[PDB]
Amino acid sequence: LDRIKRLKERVLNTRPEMDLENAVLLTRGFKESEGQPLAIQKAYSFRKQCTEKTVKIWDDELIVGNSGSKQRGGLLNPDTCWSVLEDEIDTISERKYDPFYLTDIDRKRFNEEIKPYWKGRSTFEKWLVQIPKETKILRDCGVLYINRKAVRGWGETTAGYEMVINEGIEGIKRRIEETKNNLDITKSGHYEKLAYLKALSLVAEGIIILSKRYAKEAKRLAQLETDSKRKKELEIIAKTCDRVPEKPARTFREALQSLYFYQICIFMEQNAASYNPGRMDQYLYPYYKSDIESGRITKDEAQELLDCLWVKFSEPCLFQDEVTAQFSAGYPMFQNVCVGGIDERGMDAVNDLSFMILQATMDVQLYQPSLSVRYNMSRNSNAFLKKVAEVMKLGTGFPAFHSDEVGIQMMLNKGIPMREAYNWNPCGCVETNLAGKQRCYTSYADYNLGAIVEFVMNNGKSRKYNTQASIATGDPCTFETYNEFLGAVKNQIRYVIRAMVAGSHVNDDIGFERICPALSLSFKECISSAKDYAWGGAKYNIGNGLDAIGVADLVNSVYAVKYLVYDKKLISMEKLVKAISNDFEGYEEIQKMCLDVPKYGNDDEEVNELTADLFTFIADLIESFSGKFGHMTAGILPVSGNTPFGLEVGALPSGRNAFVPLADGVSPTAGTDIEGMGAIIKSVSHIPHIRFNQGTLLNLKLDPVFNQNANSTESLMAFLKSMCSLGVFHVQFNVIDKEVLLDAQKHPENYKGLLIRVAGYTAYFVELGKEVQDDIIART
Ligand SMILES: CN1C[C@@H](O)C[C@H]1C(=O)O
Repeated sequence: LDRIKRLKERVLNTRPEMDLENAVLLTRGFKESEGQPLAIQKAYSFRKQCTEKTVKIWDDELIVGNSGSKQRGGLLNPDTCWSVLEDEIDTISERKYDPFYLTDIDRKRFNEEIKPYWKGRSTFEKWLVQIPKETKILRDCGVLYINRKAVRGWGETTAGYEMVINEGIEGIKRRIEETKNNLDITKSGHYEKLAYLKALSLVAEGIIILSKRYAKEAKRLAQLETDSKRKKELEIIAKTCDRVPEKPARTFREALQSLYFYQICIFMEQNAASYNPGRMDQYLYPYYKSDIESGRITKDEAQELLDCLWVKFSEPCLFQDEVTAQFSAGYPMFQNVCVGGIDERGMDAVNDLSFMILQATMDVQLYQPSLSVRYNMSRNSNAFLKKVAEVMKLGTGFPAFHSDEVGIQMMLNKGIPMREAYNWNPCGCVETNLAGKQRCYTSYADYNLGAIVEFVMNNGKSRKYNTQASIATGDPCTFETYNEFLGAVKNQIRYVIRAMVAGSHVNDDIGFERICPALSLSFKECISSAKDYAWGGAKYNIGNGLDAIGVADLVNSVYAVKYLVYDKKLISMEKLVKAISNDFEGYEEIQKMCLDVPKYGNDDEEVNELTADLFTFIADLIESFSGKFGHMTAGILPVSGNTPFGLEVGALPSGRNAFVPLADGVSPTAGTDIEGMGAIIKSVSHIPHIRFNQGTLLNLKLDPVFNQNANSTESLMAFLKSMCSLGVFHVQFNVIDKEVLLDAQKHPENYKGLLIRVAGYTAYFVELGKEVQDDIIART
């Protein structure tokens, strides 16, 4: 009860503004270490950053740090995406989606030493000039969205946090000296491996530096402190910050500062989405246990710490251009923390600490510990399960729920063995990865299945921009049979993904040379290889993944043609084309028999079957292709692109008006699930989950009049078990009066800190663009 430090309303009354500080340090680091090998002049100016960076502790903190200079700041990395800002230099402040304030004077810095150095030298700039011909058109004609991962650094991986807590930069330096001593600059390949290893030495040094300046500030705050209490907490914030990364953790306090200290450095250098701290309930437990039975911490002192950490997680803002924001509104960092599941010996893995990590989200209720669960029905206690469901019906959006039994073989289906794959941890939205051991763009680019449907009915040409976007599959009125049809729908899938594999292959080669680290500092192999995450170095290198969006709309559109055209012969294609071309202006009798046909989600065998055929094909299709890091992977997750992808697709044989959102993930189109919620699951069980080893996403919008009877809890639980027992991968819930959302678009102000599940993550309703707000509204 007495943890009344919600005095971190500081974070809600804060405004997003660019933070071009670090961008200036980096500029200076580069200029003085020119001629160095790029990993050395990157890592030498990282030390510069944390040596000459703001250092600030805010008025009530027990855990400290911040990747920038401001709270809710937008971090520019000019080495990767400088020109994003030079473009929107005088709009970004007032843009509709995800805006940032660019102060009067930060903008002097930008075109005075940031812009005149970096002009023509960035990752993103190389991507704009090299994206392949066919890929580039499809991107333009609205068919897929590749530019996101050329502005946002690596991300989408859970780093080697457990080592930094357990060895500290002290013990990692030994690993560095071990493999440096085994090399010989006389010997063929060794200079590159020795030179990189130096960069790993600067960055270890830079973290050290930073963490001690932090304690230093905490002594300064002490020796001016009136409050007996808040003085004696400052002194322990220094006693910690002095040990923390340099040496191994020894207390609960000292683990959480190890962790988050490292967390912000990795986000310092690149700013990517989805740096997931991972199985936090598993490697912190030994510290929690021994501190309980010693007095150094009491359970309530624990959950205070956590609730602070959770407010620090809610602190930064993911930086993106004008448009990628539309495709992922809400500043989301996607920092996945997960509890529960299975042990290295196959036994339940859930301790007191799994519940208190669920607990701190019921308490703080900010958006940025992306909570998650690995529920192992045959291992995790019903007691665990209850606490999960109680969380959910806070309408919080949290936590996303994964069926542990599915997530394991997804990781086996990736080539990892059960000896290490039990540790899989949700990553970002719903992706999979593995702590310290997997490089992998778990979601390189999205592809618009709505556009495709619109392509086969239009024989390649784009309705809206009137160009020959895709290949010419022939016009739809010479398909004698249904298979002639399906044939052309596959051919159209095949043309798009090719282009994506080109683009992936191109940006792999850009990330290679030019986008190095010291995140890699926490991958054991990267150290003994003398080889970076970007280059190889990771234990298991996995091909990039390609997320599809428009599931509901493929199935419904294709089956609508099998029904009405090829064996119920009610409409000739001739006329269908006419109907959708015109948005059903005159033709609004057709739009009717379409939304009469079985829909994906009500669970009609004829549909579930086609749903299986298509996507086993889409899987075989991708695993065909290989880059330098293994064969490609796929998933189904939209983030928020289902809405703006919707705006480029015409009307479709599914009964969908033109320019509406596309479906979201593997959920149905809004207004087609007139059967149950238990038949929502069953229609989606036929999606082959373990073939899409990078994740699957389900959205469901519960009405809040449910938390009433004293079984809503007992009954939500049992439904979670249906999901798992059917072999479905993931489900997550909203629990909200429409009444509230509707008012909040009216008066955005008296609804601060109100949450919603968008897809994979959680945003503040008021801070999203109106389009996506409707999309979320219209869900049943
Ligand atoms: C679609 N991506 C998957 C999530 O990890 C990251 C998201 C994004 O960066 O926008």
